[PDB]
Amino acid sequence: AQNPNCNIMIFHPTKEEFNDFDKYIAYMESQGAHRAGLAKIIPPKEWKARETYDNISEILIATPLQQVASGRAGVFTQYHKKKKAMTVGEYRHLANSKKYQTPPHQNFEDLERKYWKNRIYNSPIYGADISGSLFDENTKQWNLGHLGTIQDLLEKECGVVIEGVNTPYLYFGMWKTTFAWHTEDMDLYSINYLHLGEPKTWYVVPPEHGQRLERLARELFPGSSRGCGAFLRHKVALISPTVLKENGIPFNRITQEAGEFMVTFPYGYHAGFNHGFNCAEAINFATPRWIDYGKMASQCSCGEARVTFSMDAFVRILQPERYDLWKRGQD
Ligand SMILES: O=C(O)CNC(=O)C(=O)O
Ligand SMILES: [Mg+2]
Ligand code: NI
Ligand SMILES: [Zn+2]
Repeated sequence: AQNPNCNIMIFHPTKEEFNDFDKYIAYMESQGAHRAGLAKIIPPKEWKARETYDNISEILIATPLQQVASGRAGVFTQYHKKKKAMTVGEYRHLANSKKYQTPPHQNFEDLERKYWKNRIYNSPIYGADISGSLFDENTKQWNLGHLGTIQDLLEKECGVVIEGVNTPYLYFGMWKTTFAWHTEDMDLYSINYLHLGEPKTWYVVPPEHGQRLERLARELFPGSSRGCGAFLRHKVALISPTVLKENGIPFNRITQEAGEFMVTFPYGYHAGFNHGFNCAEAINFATPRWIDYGKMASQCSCGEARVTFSMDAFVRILQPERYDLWKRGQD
């Protein structure tokens, strides 16, 4: 069995290996990369996403979100307060202001210590889930707007044609912006490219151990757990590495830098934070190996999770027994 300790693997594809996306995902899996829940892919030196980032300032962040925390430094929830619209140039200036800028630090480990000590005492502002792409149309390799769609994958594997679309999303971050513990919708894969700026630190639980994280979360967030049998789908709960280690939960950590891709694998729980002003692009995707995970994915039906149009068909076809309850939670 490849990668039996479930370590995060780092890959360096050549330009020839970078041509065929599906083939390379399958290669990484042949080496056991999915056992970690997360892998890093460093593009060949010949590749670029686009020519420059000099002309992105006029992109609009229609609904910036202020992430307000409640709890204790290592075990907290966050809610998102909507703010007035602003451009990427305005948001960059805000991220660099004395109130929001990254503090002085020695190295990534010192900054990680500072994040977990101090996060709750501040409310950073995140531009999230902005439909769009920063890949040049002429970039033919690993262009996150030109991937095979999940609807086409389901149709290829199962024979059923379904409605829905699959497009990428942009994220603009600042110091302390936070992504809560979650798996993807329908336990899909994700891919994330860090286009520019400061790093992103990730934490991940191996898929084979995801239910250990779920049981700890029910203990640590007991009101939320009574409210909903899949409350991590709400994407609001944070648990620090120190608390995970105290409770024996298997996990790993890695820092992504600009120019690097990360892939999350089906049912890989992940969380993390941004180091300073940055911009990332991410999208969900599927492979044949995903179908079994889609069939078994938990679902929130309490009303909180609310998701895209295209998840309807995935539930309806893969989880017909659950469909009527889930759709009620959508309405
Ligand atoms: O970068 C972010 O804020 C969140 N991204 C992801 O959860 C992802 O790519 O799966
Ligand atoms: Mg612009
Ligand atoms: Ni994710
Ligand atoms: Zn719920």
